[PDB]
Amino acid sequence: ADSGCVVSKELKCGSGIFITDNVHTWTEQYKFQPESPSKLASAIQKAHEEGICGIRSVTRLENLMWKQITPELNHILSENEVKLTIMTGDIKGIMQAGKRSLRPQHNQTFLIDGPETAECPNTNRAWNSLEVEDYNIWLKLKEKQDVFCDSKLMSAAIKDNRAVHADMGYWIESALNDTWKIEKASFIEVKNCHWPKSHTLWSNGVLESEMIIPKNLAGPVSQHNYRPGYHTQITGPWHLGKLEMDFDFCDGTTVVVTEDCGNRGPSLRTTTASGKLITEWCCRSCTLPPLRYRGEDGCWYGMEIRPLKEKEENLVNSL
Amino acid sequence: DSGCVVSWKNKELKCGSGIFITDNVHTWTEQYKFQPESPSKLASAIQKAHEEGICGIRSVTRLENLMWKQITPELNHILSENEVKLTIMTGDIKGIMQAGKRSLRPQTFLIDGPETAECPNTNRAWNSLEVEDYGFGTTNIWLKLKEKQDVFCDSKLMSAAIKDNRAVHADMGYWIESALNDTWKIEKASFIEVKNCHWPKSHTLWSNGVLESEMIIPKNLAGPVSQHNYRPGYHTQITGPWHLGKLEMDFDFCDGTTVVVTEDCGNRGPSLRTTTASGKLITEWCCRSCTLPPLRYRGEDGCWYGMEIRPLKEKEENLVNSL
Ligand SMILES: *[C@@H]1O[C@H](CO)[C@@H](O)[C@H](O)[C@H]1NC(C)=O
Ligand SMILES: *[C@@H]1O[C@H](CO)[C@@H](O)[C@H](O)[C@H]1NC(C)=O
Repeated sequence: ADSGCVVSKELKCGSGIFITDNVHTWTEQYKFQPESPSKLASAIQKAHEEGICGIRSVTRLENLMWKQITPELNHILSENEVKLTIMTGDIKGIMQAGKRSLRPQHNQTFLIDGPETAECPNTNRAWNSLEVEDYNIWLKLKEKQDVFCDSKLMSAAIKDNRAVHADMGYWIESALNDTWKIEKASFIEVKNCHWPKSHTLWSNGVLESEMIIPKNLAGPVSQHNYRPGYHTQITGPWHLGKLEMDFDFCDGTTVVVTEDCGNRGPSLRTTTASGKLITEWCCRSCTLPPLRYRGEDGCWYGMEIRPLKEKEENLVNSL
Repeated sequence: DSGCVVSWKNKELKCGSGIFITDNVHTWTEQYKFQPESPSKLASAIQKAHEEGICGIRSVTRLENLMWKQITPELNHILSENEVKLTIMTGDIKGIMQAGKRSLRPQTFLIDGPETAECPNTNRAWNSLEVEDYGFGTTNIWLKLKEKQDVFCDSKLMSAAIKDNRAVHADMGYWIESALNDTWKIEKASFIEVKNCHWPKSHTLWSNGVLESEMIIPKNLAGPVSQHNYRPGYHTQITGPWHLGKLEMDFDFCDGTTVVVTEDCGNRGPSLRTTTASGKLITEWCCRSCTLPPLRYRGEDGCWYGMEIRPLKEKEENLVNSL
C-alpha cells in the first residue's frame, strides 16, 4: 500500500491509494521506454512483411517514444541490413485507430503516425499493440488486438462525493450536487480506444446515448459521464487534441433555453472565422450552465447549443 | 488536494494533486467519531416514532452505535426535560447488524443489543441517518436525518480506487482489495464491522454483468456488486463466519492445514472452523472446484475456510460452523 500525507483546509495522513493528476502538471513526469528495440524492429520487419504501411499511436507518449526511438530503430534496421526507412509523423486531433496490429516474435517506407494518406489507409496501420510491463515506463508487446486502452495506465477514484476517471492524457471529473453528473474534463490527447470496465466506476445500466465522452473516444461507460439535457458529443471539438471541457458560459456569451432554438448539430465556436463574436445562444433542452470547451482557437459550445439568431453557416464547426 | 505519498514495495514516492483514499480499518487510532446536528431533533424523531408504534432501532455501522452510546444519557435527559416518559436503552453490537424494516423521519426504548421478542427487527428503525459535514482535528462528523428510505449504506462514507492493477473498495469498517494476478480477482477483505445495508453502485467499480451468485461478499452484506468481488471457483459466501463481526479474510491455507481440489469432496455448506469445540485441528481439507490458495477467514477463534471447503475425512458434524 501507499502510506503518506496529503493536504486539501484539512490535513490527513495514513495508508491507502493515491491517485495523481499528471495532466495539469506543466512538467512532463513520465516518458515511455522499450525493453527490446531489436524485438520491436523485428516486429516491424514482420509487419511490413505482413503488409503494413506504418503504425498509429494510441497515446501522445507512445508517439513521443516512436519519435525518440526512430533513429535507433532505423539504425538497428540498418544494423540488420534490412531495406526499410522508418518515418514518424506528428499527432493532431483524435488519434485514429488501426485495424492491423503488431505480432511479437527505392527504399521502402514505414509511416508511423503523421496525417492520413491514400498510399496507406488506417486499416493498414497497426494500433494498440503495445502494453506496459512495469514502471520512465517499461513497455512491451500485447496479448491480442483488443480495442481497449492499456489497463496499467488507467486509474479511477471516488470519495467525499467527487468521482474521477483518470489517465495519462485524460482527467475526467464528476460530482454530487443534487445528483451525480460530469463536471470537468481535461485532454492532452484524444484516442480511439475503449475505456476498460475494470477501471470504470458505476458501469451498470449506462445509456451510451447519454454518455458525453464518446465510447469510441475512450469515454468511460459510466453514469458519471452523464449530464442532464445532454447526449454523446460525437461531433464535438475533439479536433483540437488538447482541450478543457467544463460547464459554464463561454466568456462574453449568453445561452438560454428555448423551443425556438434549432436541433443539435456539430459544435460551434463563439469566435467566427472572421473574428466576429456571437453573444446570443440557445438550446432546446440543454441544462444550464452549458457544456463548453476551452481550447486553442477559443471557446466552443456543446452540440445542443446553437446560435439564437445568427446563421450556423457563418460559424465554424467540427470539420 | 495536493500531497506526497511513498510506496515501500514499489520503492517509489510521488507528489502532486489528485485524490487519496485512506485505509480507516487498519488505523491504530480511532480517528473518526459520529456526532449529530441537533440531538433534540433526534429525540423528537424518537418520540414520534414510538408514538407511531415502534419498539426500537438498529445501528447501521459501528461508529453510529458508538454515537448512540455516547449521547444516550444526554438523549434520555432531553426526553424527561422536554416532557415525556420514555426510557431509552442501548445494548452492544455483535456479529451482523441486522437491518430494521422501519425508519426515522424528521414503556422503554431499545437500541441495538441482543435480538429480542419484545422488539423484533421487523419493528426496528435502521438506515435513517446521513452525514452532512465533517469535523476536523480526532475527526468528528455531522449527522442529520434522511428524507428518503433505502437499504443503501451512506454514500458519503464509501470510497473506491484503482491504480497499478490493484482495486480497493473502502469504508469505515470495510477494506476490500482486488488485483490483477493473471486475471482480476478479489485478494483481501478487512472488517471491523458486518452490516446489512447495500453497497451503492455510484461508488462501485466494474458493476456490469455482476452475478450475485458469484459475488463472494453477499449483496445484503454491503458487498460491492462487482467483478472485483469475484474469485475463480467460488460463490457468494452467505454462510461464511459473518457472526464474528470483526474479521480478516484472504486467500491462503490455515496454519498447519492442507486443502486440495477433489471432485470427491463434499459440496459447499456452512463455513467451518479448523478447530472443533473440543480443540482438535482438522489438517485435511478439500474442495470440488475451488481454487488454491483457499478462501480463509482469520478471526477471533482462529482460522476458517470457505463454504466450498470441507474436511477431507472427518465428519463435518464433528466441526463447528456458523449457526
Ligand atoms: C446544485 O444544483 C442546484 C440546482 O439543481 C443549483 O441551484 C446549485 O447552485 C448547484 N450547486 C452548485 C453549482 O454548487
Ligand atoms: C500470482 O499467482 C501465482 C500462481 O502460482 C503465484 O505464483 C504468484 O506469486 C502470484 N503473484 C502474486 C503477486 O501474488
